[PDB]
Amino acid sequence: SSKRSSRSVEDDKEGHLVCRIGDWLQERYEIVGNLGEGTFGKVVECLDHARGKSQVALKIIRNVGKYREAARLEINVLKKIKEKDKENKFLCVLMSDWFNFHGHMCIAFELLGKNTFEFLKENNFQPYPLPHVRHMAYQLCHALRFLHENQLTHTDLKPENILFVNSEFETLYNEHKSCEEKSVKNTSIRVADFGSATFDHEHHTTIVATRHYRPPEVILELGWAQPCDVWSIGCILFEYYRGFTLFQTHENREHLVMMEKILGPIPSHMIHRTRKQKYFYKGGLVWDENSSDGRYVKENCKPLKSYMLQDSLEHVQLFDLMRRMLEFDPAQRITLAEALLHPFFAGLTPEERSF
Ligand SMILES: CC(C)(C)c1ccc(C(=O)Nc2cn3cc(-c4cn[nH]c4)ccc3n2)cn1
Repeated sequence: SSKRSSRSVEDDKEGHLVCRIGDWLQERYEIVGNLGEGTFGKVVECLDHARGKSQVALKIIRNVGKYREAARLEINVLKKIKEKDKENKFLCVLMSDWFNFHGHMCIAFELLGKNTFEFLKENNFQPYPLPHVRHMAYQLCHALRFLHENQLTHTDLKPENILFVNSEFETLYNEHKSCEEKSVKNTSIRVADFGSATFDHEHHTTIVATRHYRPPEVILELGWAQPCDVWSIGCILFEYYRGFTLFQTHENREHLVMMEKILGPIPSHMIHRTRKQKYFYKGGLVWDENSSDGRYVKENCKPLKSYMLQDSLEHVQLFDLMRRMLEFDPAQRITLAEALLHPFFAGLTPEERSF
């Protein structure tokens, strides 16, 4: 029952709210499922009884100062998004509620489906069809162009943070002894997890983004802003298109070498300005071509265009846009306002353009 459950409360020794499916918060939210967990706290599915038993994802943050403070910044970002998107058309998760529950910052969102990584994984890493890549690309450019116009940078764009509104799939094939081939029915997406998002005027965390989606200006500690997100989007599109990461690495020097092999030479001014001088000698990346890693990189990391699966116009257009997103110099990198005008998006329907 709502009133009794909501007042009966304790934490565990790590500052997690002790709760289970069936518990209530705010005499309003009934926990009905688990959605995920991290060092931050937990995400639970709730029914929102004050809004017709509608389904929400509720983030319950640990009772630890560092996480509480971080969550307040996240709420500030979500408030701005909500203030600026009155028609719910810019595709960034809209926070439906937030509150402090006995020290636990709680943030409610309308419930979405599987994220784009999980869907890819459940499709045995077989890639999204080009029209799906195109529609998702358009939506990402649209969403982040909006964020960028509001002096915000997401900083942690990755397939895990892009969620389908509805992840129901169709089966294309299911042959004996092979994985089922699946396609999502509706490619409408939302950008989630504003827990790292930063306003222009705020302290900028130095090392942002998840490895694979991290731009060279971040690795080289040259300062970052909105172009960071554009690089991440380019990496995401490649991964949607091929099903594997563009930069499968876990170390800076190797990562930079991969960038050079795939994209061309790093601009000398970026090398001249980086405090990460140890990665370079006489202006060039330190790299042994003949080592085990040298061989993996030489055999696996080829010029970007080599990864095209077809030679037709729409594929060429995708790769042109991707290369513009993957410009080394963040000052030269395409902006999302410009990306939305790219000819790759001529291939959309007057339907895929409705948000
Ligand atoms: C039925 C099945 C296909 C198994 C299913 C249903 C729901 C989910 C799910 O996980 N839904 C889900 C997670 N969410 C996280 C946020 C969020 C925003 N910022 N941070 C975190 C917002 C909405 C949101 N919805 C996954 N699978």
